[PDB]
Amino acid sequence: DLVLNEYENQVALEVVAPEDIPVGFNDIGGLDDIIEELKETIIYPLTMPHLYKHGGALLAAPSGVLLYGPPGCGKTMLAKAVAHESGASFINLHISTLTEKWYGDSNKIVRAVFSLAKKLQPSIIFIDQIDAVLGTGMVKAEFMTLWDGLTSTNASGVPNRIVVLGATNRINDIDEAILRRMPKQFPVPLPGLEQRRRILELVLRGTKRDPDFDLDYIARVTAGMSGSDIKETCRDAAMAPMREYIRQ
Amino acid sequence: EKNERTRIKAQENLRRIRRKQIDLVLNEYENQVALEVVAPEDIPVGFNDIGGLDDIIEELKETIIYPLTMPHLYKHGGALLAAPSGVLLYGPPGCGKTMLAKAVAHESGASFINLHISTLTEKWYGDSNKIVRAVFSLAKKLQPSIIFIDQIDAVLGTRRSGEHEASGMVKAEFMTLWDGLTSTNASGVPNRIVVLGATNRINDIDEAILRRMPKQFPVPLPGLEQRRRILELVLRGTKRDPDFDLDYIARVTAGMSGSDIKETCRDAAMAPMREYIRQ
Amino acid sequence: DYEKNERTRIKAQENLRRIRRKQLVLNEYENQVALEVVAPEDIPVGFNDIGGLDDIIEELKETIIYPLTMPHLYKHGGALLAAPSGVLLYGPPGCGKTMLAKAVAHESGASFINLHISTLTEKWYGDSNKIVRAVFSLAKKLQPSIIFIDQIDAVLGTRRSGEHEASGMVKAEFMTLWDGLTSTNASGVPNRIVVLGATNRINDIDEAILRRMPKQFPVPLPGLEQRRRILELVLRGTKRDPDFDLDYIARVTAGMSGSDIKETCRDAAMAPMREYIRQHRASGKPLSEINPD
Amino acid sequence: EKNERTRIKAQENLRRIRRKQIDLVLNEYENQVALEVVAPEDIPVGFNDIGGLDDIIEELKETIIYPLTMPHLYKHGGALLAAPSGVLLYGPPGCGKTMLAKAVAHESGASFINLHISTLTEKWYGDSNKIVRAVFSLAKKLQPSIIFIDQIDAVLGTRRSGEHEASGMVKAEFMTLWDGLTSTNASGVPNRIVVLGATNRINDIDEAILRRMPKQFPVPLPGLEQRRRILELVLRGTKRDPDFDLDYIARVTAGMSGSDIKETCRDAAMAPMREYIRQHRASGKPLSEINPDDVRGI
Amino acid sequence: EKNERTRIKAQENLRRIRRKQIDLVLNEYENQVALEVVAPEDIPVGFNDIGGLDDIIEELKETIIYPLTMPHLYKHGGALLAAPSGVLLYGPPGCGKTMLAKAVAHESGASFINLHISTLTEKWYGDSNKIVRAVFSLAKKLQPSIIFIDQIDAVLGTRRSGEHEASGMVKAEFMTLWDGLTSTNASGVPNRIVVLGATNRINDIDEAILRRMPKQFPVPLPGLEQRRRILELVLRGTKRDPDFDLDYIARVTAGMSGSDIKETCRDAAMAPMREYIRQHRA
Amino acid sequence: RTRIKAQENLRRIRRKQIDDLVLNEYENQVALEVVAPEDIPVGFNDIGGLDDIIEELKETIIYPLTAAPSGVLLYGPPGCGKTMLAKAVAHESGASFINLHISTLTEKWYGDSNKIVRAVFSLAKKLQPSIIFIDQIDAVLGTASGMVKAEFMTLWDGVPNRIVVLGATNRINDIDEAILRRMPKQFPVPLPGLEQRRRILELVLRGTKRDPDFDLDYIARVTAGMSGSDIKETCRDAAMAPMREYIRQHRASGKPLSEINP
Ligand SMILES: Nc1ncnc2c1ncn2[C@@H]1O[C@H](COP(=O)(O)OP(=O)(O)OP(=O)(O)O)[C@@H](O)[C@H]1O
Ligand SMILES: Nc1ncnc2c1ncn2[C@@H]1O[C@H](COP(=O)(O)OP(=O)(O)OP(=O)(O)O)[C@@H](O)[C@H]1O
Ligand SMILES: Nc1ncnc2c1ncn2[C@@H]1O[C@H](COP(=O)(O)OP(=O)(O)OP(=O)(O)O)[C@@H](O)[C@H]1O
Ligand SMILES: Nc1ncnc2c1ncn2[C@@H]1O[C@H](COP(=O)(O)OP(=O)(O)OP(=O)(O)O)[C@@H](O)[C@H]1O
Ligand SMILES: Nc1ncnc2c1ncn2[C@@H]1O[C@H](COP(=O)(O)OP(=O)(O)OP(=O)(O)O)[C@@H](O)[C@H]1O
Ligand SMILES: [Mg+2]
Ligand SMILES: [Mg+2]
Ligand SMILES: [Mg+2]
Ligand SMILES: [Mg+2]
Ligand SMILES: [Mg+2]
Repeated sequence: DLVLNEYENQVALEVVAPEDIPVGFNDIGGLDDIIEELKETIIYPLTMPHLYKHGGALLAAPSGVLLYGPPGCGKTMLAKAVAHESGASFINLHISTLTEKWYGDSNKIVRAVFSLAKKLQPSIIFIDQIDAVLGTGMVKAEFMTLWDGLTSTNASGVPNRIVVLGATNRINDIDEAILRRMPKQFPVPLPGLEQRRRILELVLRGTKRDPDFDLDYIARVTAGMSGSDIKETCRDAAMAPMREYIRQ
Repeated sequence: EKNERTRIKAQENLRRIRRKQIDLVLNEYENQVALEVVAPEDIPVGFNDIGGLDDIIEELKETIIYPLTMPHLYKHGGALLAAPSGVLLYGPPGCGKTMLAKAVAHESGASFINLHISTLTEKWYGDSNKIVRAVFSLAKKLQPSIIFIDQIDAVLGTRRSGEHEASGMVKAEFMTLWDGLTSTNASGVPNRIVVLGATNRINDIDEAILRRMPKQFPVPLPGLEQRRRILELVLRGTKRDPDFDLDYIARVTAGMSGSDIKETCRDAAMAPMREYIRQ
Repeated sequence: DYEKNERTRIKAQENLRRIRRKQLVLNEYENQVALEVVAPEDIPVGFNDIGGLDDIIEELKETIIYPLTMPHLYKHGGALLAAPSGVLLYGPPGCGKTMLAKAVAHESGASFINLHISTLTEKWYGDSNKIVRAVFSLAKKLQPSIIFIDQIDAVLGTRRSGEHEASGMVKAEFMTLWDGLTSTNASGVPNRIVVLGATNRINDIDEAILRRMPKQFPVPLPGLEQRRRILELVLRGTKRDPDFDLDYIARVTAGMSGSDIKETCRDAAMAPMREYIRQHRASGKPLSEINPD
Repeated sequence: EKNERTRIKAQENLRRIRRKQIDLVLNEYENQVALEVVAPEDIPVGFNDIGGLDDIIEELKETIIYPLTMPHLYKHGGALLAAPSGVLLYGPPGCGKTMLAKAVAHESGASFINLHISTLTEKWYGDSNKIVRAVFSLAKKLQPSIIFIDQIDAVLGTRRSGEHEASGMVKAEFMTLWDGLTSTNASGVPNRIVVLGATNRINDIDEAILRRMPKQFPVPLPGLEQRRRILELVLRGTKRDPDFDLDYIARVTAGMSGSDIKETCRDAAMAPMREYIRQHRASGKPLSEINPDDVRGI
Repeated sequence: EKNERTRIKAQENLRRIRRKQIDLVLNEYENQVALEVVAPEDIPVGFNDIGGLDDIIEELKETIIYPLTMPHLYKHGGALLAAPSGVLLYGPPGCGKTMLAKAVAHESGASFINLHISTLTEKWYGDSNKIVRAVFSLAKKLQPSIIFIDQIDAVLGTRRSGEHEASGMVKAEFMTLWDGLTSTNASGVPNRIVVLGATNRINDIDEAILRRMPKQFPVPLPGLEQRRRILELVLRGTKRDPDFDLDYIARVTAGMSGSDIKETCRDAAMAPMREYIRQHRA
Repeated sequence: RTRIKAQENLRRIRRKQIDDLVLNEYENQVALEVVAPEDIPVGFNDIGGLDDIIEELKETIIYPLTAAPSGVLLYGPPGCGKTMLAKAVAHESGASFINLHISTLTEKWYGDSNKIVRAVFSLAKKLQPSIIFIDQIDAVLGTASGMVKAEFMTLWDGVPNRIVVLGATNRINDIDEAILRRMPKQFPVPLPGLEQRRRILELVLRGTKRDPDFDLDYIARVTAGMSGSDIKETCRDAAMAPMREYIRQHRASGKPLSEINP
C-alpha cells in the first residue's frame, strides 16, 4: 500500500496488515509477567510516545526481544499479538525465503526487509527459529550492519522505533554479537500447570462439556506435554462424546 | 530500464546538491554507490558524544583526520606524512566501534560514504567488481573519501582454495584499487582515501588487508573509569533522582560492555515512568 | 546504447594520443581496454625507489625488459632470444610486488596497460572473452606491450572441474590467445608481448598458466641489510637530527615487510608534526625534530 | 550497423582471396568467421620442427591427412575409409598440443580454421548458435577443412542442469551440426571435415562429444629421447658448440615438459649475450658482433 | 532486407518444390523454417541397414510412422487409432538414434523437416515465437509431416525462474501450438502431425513436453546379439580377408557403444589400406 | 495488410453471423483469431466425470455472459484437462472466444508491442461478450516485456463490459504474482479419481468395440497414478492392438483393404 522498490516487495507479500489479526488477548494461555513486561516496555512506548517522550534520545523502544523456550506456540501467540496491539504491520521474515538462488539475492532481501520496516511502518520484525545467525556468512554480517549502524538514528536523535522479535528453541549459541542487540530476552516456559487451566477454559468456550467433570483434572491429565499436544487434544476428547451424537 | 537509470541519476544529483555544499558526472555503476554518500549533519553523535575512549578519539584525529582534511599543514612531508591509507576498529561486540564511525562521519567533513554488503554483492557476473571500481573512483572524484565498511570480516576474509569465484575476485579488485598501480597521483600525491572498517575479530579478515590497515585500534571493554564516563554521558537528559550515585552502578558493573551499560541504564529509567500509569 | 560508445571511444582516442605524444583504429571492445594504458609520466616511481631488490631487479630487467625493448640487438638467436611470455611476481604481501610493476610501467619503454580485472568480467554473455581478445589485439597493435594483471590468482585459478561457465571461458581464453595457434609470426617473432602479473599466492594461478610465464621472481621479506636502504628510501625528505641510529631501527624490526616499515616511518615522522601542532600554531613552520620514538 | 558490416565483409573477402589462391557468397554470420581461416603461410612450424613424439605425428598423418586430404586413393574403400569426425589432442599442459595443430595448418593444406572461442559466444541472443551453424556452413563450402577449437573444456564439456541456457545450445548446436541429420551427402560422404581439439582436461569435455572425435592422441611429457630431441630442435639458431655436452643436459632435465626445456634453453642461450653486454657497457655503444659463446646452462 | 529476403524466398521455393514433387504460397516469415525440409532422396540410409534395434524399428514403422502415412485404413476408429504426436528416442550417446531419425526421414513418406536450434532462436524480440508459429503452420499446410528437433534438451528444458524469459516463451509457444485451442479440426483429426525428438538425457526436457511426446523409446547399448550384427552391417565394401572369425570381434568388444563399434571396425578396415605403403617405398 | 484485413473480415463475419464493423489495422491483426463456435469438436460431455469445476464454470462464468468476474485461472498439472476445459468453454460459451497466440503480442517494434495488446482489449470491448483466453499465462505474464505486462493489467480494469479473461497455466507459485491476486477465482484441476478414471475410460473407449481387451472395469483400477493424457495414451495403445494384429496377419497375402473386424 505504498511506493515500491520491487526488491523489498519480494518481502511486502509477508507484510501482514495491523488489523484483522486473531490476537484477542483474552484467548492466549496463562502468561502474566511476560505479557506484563511486553505491554509495559515493548508496545506501550512503541506507540503514543507523547505520553512517554519526557526523556529524549534514551526512551526509544528496545530494538530486540528474544523469545527462547521449548518448541511450541508459546513463542508465536505473543509475537502475533504485539503487531495487532501496536497498530503494527507484522512483517514476518519467513526464514526459508532467505535461501540462496542468486549470488546476492539473500543479501538484497535482508536489505529490503529492513528498508521496508523503516519506511513502511515502525511495527516489528519477526525472525522465527533464529538459526540463520548462529555465531560461527554474508547475510549474518548484513543483519548487524543494518540493525544499529550509521543509518539507524534519524536527525532528531530517536531511532527508527522498530522491534525485531527473536524466536528460537536454542540459546547461548545465537551469535552473541547479535544477542547483544536483543536487550529484552524472555524465557518463555511453555509447560504450565496453571496456564493450562486458562488455555483449556479458552478452548472449551464453544465445546459442549455438560456430562464431563468440572475442569480440574484436565490441569494434570496431560501434565507431560507443555503446549503443543494440549492444543491437539482440544479435539481429542472433544469428538469422543460426539461420534455417537453424529451417527444418531 | 532507462527510466530506472534516470531516476537513480535524479537521486544522485539531489544527493550531491545536498551533500557538496553542506553535480559531477557519473557512470552506471557509481550512480548506485553514489546513494551511500552520508551527509555529516545526519548522524547526531560526534566526538563529544562518545565517552570513555579518548586516546582513540585522539589518535583518530591528528594521525588520520588532520592528515586527510586540510593537509596543507602536513605539506612539509611530501609523501610520507600523508594520511594513513586504511583504518580498522576491532574488539568485542558491544563497544562503540560503529559509534566511532558516526563521529568520524559527523564531526569531520570528509565526503563520508559507507558501502553496505548488499552494494558489493550483485547477481550478474562481474557487477560486483564494477561496483568496487565505482566506489574507489567516486572516492577519487570526491576525495576526502572516508569510505566505511562495517563488519569488514565478511565481505573480506582469509581466502581458501575452494572459495566462491564471485567473492574471490571482488577481494582482489578491492585490494587492486586500494593500493594498486593507479593509487598515487602524478606528482606523488598518495590520493588520500581512507577505508575505515569495523570488525569483531581480526583473525580471518585477511593477511594482505591487515597490512593495508596499519592503524588498527582495539576497542576493549570500558574499565572502572570508562563506565563512569559512559553512565554520566548517557544520563544527560534523563531524570536525576537526588539519592542514587553513579559510582555504585559503575563499581557493581564489572563487565557489561558499553551497549550493555546503555541497555541496563535504559531499563533503570522505567522506575518513575511506570508509576504515572497507575492513575 | 550509443552515447556511452562515443564517450568511451573519445576517451580511448585521447588516451592513445597521450601515450603516442609521450614519445590507431579501434573496434567497439578495444576501446574498453584502450582507456587503461598507463603512461610513463603518470607513474611517479621509477626503479631507483626500490631497496634490496637490486638482485631481482637485474634479472627482471636484463632478461625480460631488455630483450623486448630494442630486439634488434638480440638478432642472432631471434627465435630463442625473445622476451619471455611473462613475469610472475609472487611473495608475501607488503614487499615490492606492485612497486616493481610501477617501476616497470614507468621505466620500461613498452606500451604498458593496467588490466583492471573488472574490465575482464562483463555481465553480458560472450563479452569477457571479447575483452580478453581485444586486450591482446591492442597489445599487438601497441607492440611492444607489457600487459599487467595485478593479483593473477583472482581471475585465474585451478579450474575447479565443476564451476562457473563464463569465468571458465575467460580463463581458457588467455590460454588460447597468448601462446596459441597464432602467437608467433610468419618469421617467428612472438608478438613482443609480455603478460606480467603480481600475485601474493603462488601455486594457485594454474597448472597450465605457470608454464606460460616462465620467469617467476620470489619477492621475500627484507633482511638485516636491505632494510637499511628501505629506511633510507622512505626517509628522504624529512629533516633529521645530526645523529639518530638508523642501524638501531633497521636492526630492531627484523620481521616487517616494506609496507610495515613505511608505516613505522610514517608514525616517526608524524610524531614531530603532532608535537608542533600541540603548541596551537595555526600557520605552517619548517622546523621540527626526528628523534627516534 | 551496415557501415561496420561492410568493412567486415571486405576484410573477410580479402582474407579468403588470399587463402583460396594456389569469390564465395557469404551471409553475415559465417562471414565474420571467415576472419579465422589461417593461411598455410602464417604458421612457420611444420612437422619437421616438432621432435620426440613421432607415432602421434605418424598416426595423425596416415589416419587424418591422407583420409581427409587426397581421398581418391581411399575412394574404393567405401564409407569406412574416410576422414574421422574429429580429433582430440590431450595431455599435460605445455607439450606438443598447440604445436601439433600448427603443423596441421602449415602442412596439411586442408583449409585450416582457428575457432577463437570468443567468437562462438556472442552477446546477443541466438547469435552464438548462428555462428555455430556458420562454422560448419563455411567448413563445407571450402571443404576439406579442419576446425580447430583450442582448449575444448569451457565452450564444450559435461552438460549440467544448471547451465546458462545460452551455452547449452552452443554446446548442443555444435553436436547437432557435426554428427547430425544432414551431415552425409546423398551418396554417403561425411563432409570431409575434421575437428581437431586440443585440451589438457579430457574428463570434462562433454563425453557425448568424445564419441564424435574418436582419434584421441595422448601427448605425454618427454622421456630420455624426447627431451634430447627437443633440446636439439629448440637450440638450432645458436653458436653453441665450444664444449657442448647436450647428452648431459638431456639427463639433467628430468621430467619438465617440452616448453620448460625450451625455457631452459632460452635462459642458457642469452646468458653469453648478457655477459657480452655487461662487458661492453664499460665503453662504447652496443654494436654487438657474432662473438658470444654458449657453454653450460643451469 | 528485401534482396536477401528474395534470395531466401527463392531458395525455399526451390527446396519446397523439390520436396513436394518427390503451388502453396507462404507469408515469407515461415519462408525460412521451410529451409530445413529434408528431401526424401538425399538421405542415404534406410530401415534395412539398422542391425540390433528391432523392437524400436518396428514400433516406429507400425505405431507412429504408419498411422500417419496411409491413414485411410484406420478410419474404423474415431479420435483414437491416429498417429501419436511425439517421439523421444532417448538413450546414451553414440548408440544410433540420429540414424533412426535419418531412416525415418528417408523411408517415412511425410515431409520431414530438420528443424535446427538456431532457426528457432532469433536475435530480435518476439520473433523466435512467431518462428515457432511459422514452423507449426508449415507443418499444418501440408500435413503428412514429422517435425524433428535433434538433441531436445536445450531448445526445450525444465523452465526456471527468469532464465531469459524470451526463451521460456519459446517453450510455451511449442507446447501451446502443440495441442492448444486450435490443435484438432472440426471433425477431430489431431492435426496430422508428429514431432520426432532426440536427446542423450531425459531428466530436464520438461514435465509438460515429456508427455507431449507419448512414445519415449529407449535406445540402449548394443549387446552381444546386436553388436554381432552391427559389426557385420558396418562392413559393406571392405573386402573380408580370409580366416576372419567374425564371432571373435563381436564378443571381445564387450558392450561398446554404437559408434565406438564403428571406430574399432574402421581401424581394422584401414590397417591394410595403410599397410599399402609400398607406393611410398617405390 | 490488405490480405490480413480481408481474412479478418471473413473470420469475424463467420463468427458473428453464427453485422460487422471494420477497425484499425494495428487493431486488425489480433482479430484474425476469432475462433468460430462450430469449429471446435468437443462439448461438455466429452470431458470426463469432473462435473464440479465445469459446474462452477457454467454457474458463474457463463451466466453473466449470456456480473461475471474478471480473471479465471486454471490450476491443474499437465494432462488433467485444462486446455480441454478451455476448449469446451470456447465451444459452448456463446460469446466471441478470442485466443491470443502469444506471438501475436510480441512484435519486434517499439510502438507495436503494446499497440497489439490495446487492440486485443479494444476488440474484446467492441463486441460483447468475449473471452481473452491465454494459453499458459505463466509465459506472457511472468515474474518491452515490462511494457506489455504493465500494459495488460492497466487495460485489465476495463455493466462492467462483460469481459472475462481465462488463463490455463500448468504451474503455480511461479506465475504473475501481481496479476495472480487480481483475478479472483482460480480453479484447481486435480488428477482423476475412481469415478473420474471410470469416466475417462468410458468416454475414451467410445468408437472401438467393447472387446479390445479383457474389460474396462479392471483397467480402471491401476490408473490412479497416471494423468489424464497418459490414460488416453494407454487406451490408444490398447486399441492399436487389434488393428496391429489384423494388419500383421494380413501381411501374409492380399492387398491391405479395410475390414470391419478386429
Ligand atoms: N563508549 C560509549 N559511549 C556512549 N555510548 C556507547 C558507548 N559504547 C556503546 N555505546 C552504546 O551502545 C551502542 C553501540 O552500538 P555500536 O554501533 O557501537 O555496535 P557495534 O560496536 O557495531 O557492535 P559490533 O561490534 O558487534 O558490530 C550504541 O547505541 C551506543 O549508544
Ligand atoms: N623495497 C621497497 N622499497 C621502498 N618501499 C617499499 C618497498 N617495499 C614496499 N614498499 C612500500 O610499500 C608500499 C607498496 O606495497 P606493495 O604494493 O609492494 O605491496 P604488494 O606486494 O603489492 O602487496 P599485495 O600484493 O598484497 O598488494 C609503498 O607505499 C612502498 O613505500
Ligand atoms: N615437440 C616439441 N618440439 C619443440 N618444441 C616444443 C615441443 N613441444 C613443446 N614445445 C615448446 O613448447 C611451446 C608450446 O607449447 P604447447 O603449445 O605444446 O603447450 P600447450 O599444449 O598449448 O599447453 P596448453 O594447451 O595447456 O596451453 C613452444 O614454445 C615450443 O617451443
Ligand atoms: N543400428 C546401427 N547400424 C549401423 N550403424 C549404427 C547403428 N547404430 C549406431 N550406428 C553408428 O553410430 C554412429 C552415430 O549414430 P547416431 O548419430 O544415430 O547416434 P547419435 O544420435 O549421434 O547419438 P547422440 O546424438 O545421442 O550422441 C553412425 O556413424 C553409425 O554408423
Ligand atoms: N476429465 C477428462 N475427460 C476427458 N479427457 C480428458 C480429461 N482430462 C484430460 N483429458 C485428456 O487430456 C488431453 C488434453 O490435455 P490438456 O490439454 O488438458 O493438457 P494441458 O493441461 O492443457 O497441458 P499443459 O499442462 O501443458 O497446459 C485430451 O486428449 C483429453 O482427452
Ligand atoms: Mg556495527
Ligand atoms: Mg599489490
Ligand atoms: Mg594450447
Ligand atoms: Mg545424434
Ligand atoms: Mg494445454
